[PDB]
Amino acid sequence: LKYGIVLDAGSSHTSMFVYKWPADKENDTGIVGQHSSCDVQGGGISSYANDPSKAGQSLVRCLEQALRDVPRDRHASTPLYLGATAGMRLLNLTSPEATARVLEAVTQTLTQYPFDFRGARILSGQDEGVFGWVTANYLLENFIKYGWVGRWIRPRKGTLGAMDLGGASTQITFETTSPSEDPGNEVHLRLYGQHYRVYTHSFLCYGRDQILLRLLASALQIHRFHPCWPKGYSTQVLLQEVYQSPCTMGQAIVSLSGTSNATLCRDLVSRLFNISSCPFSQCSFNGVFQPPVAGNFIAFSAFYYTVDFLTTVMGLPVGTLKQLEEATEITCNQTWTELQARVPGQKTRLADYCAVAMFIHQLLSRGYHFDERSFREVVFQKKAADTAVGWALGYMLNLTNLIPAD
Ligand SMILES: Cc1cccc(Nc2cc(S(=O)(=O)O)c(N)c3c2C(=O)c2ccccc2C3=O)c1
Ligand SMILES: Cc1cccc(Nc2cc(S(=O)(=O)O)c(N)c3c2C(=O)c2ccccc2C3=O)c1
Repeated sequence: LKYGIVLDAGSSHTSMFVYKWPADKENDTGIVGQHSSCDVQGGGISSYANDPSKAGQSLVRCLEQALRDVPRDRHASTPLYLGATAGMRLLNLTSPEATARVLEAVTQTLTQYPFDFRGARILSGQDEGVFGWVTANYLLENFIKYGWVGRWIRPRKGTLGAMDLGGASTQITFETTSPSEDPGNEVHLRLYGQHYRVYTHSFLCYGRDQILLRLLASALQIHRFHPCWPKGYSTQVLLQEVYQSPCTMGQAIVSLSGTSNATLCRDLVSRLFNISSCPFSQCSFNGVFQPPVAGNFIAFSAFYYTVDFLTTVMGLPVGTLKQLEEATEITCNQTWTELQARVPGQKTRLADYCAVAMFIHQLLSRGYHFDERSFREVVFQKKAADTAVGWALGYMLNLTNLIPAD
């Protein structure tokens, strides 16, 4: 066996994945798998914008684990990559000098481990979307030519669309037969001798944590209470946090209480999605071109954990867009004490499930224009073939050249 390590440096958390695969048949689809993982304590690497040495340091404990997870005599030969995403893209736009110091610091730390360190890079929004789509379809074996002599399956095996909700952006990516009307959104992949025409778009500032900060700025402007927070919940909002984000530009402490108002929560949320103009033949939102969604989809990262809160803790079905919608209202309408009565556990972000759940439902119906028919093909899943679904694997597979173009 051979191994490979990806550090996924997301906006509010760094994650380490160690993959494993047989040396003797490494170019087969679905072959590479997750061997182990590690979660870094504390915030994402961009959080150390003002103390960049701490960013390299935050990675030590997990690096120590990778030394135990990867057998000694293969350290030398095992590639190590760090890919950073929207938090670092944001930090790049507000402070490119701090961004480069952060990446130098992490580079510092990584290059002294005995792995074949190949670089710390910021993924574009296209890469992020595209690599999650690769990951899903690789692990679920959709690049296989199905059938046998001469009863081949016709047409080609359909692929899975991917929706990825991270902390500072969200991505949608799917195979499409519609003409491209924007080349920024056009993707062409060559995988195992096949051509895949793919749409992808990353919405910056539309990740779960940035959505919550924008909701908090608008709740403060319009209401001076938070309709998405539960009645009997209140906190000290630090205006520094709210208004320092590049995502709220265009909006020190204030007490703020929840009111469990689903309709007004839905009003705040729906304001995130500008649908008033479209210079293309069709749009998702904010004037962005998007062809009609089609095929099966997998929705992962924070889509999964929020839906699992609804189905598990709230005990509600989310099989249809409408059950999804009713699940969000019922959650938003709970008081703080009603939430606690369901014995949900020590969830530090319990007050925000309603907002995130409402954001997801708006994003899918008002933003991406799923309806009942097309949402029937969405599954909420975080793992496939015991591997975390995200952009990490497809990234490593592309840098390591494990997928043949032919
Ligand atoms: C790396 C890893 C592996 C297994 C579980 C987790 N926990 C999580 C990992 C992610 S991740 O950023 O998509 O990885 C994530 N987005 C979440 C979690 C969570 O555990 C989680 C728990 C409760 C509410 C929301 C989340 C959540 O959004 C993280
Ligand atoms: C609702 C909401 C809003 C903003 C961020 C989160 N993220 C989280 C919320 C919880 S919670 O304590 O169960 O509330 C939580 N346990 C986690 C997360 C996470 O985001 C997370 C990310 C990566 C690894 C682990 C976690 C995680 O354990 C959840």
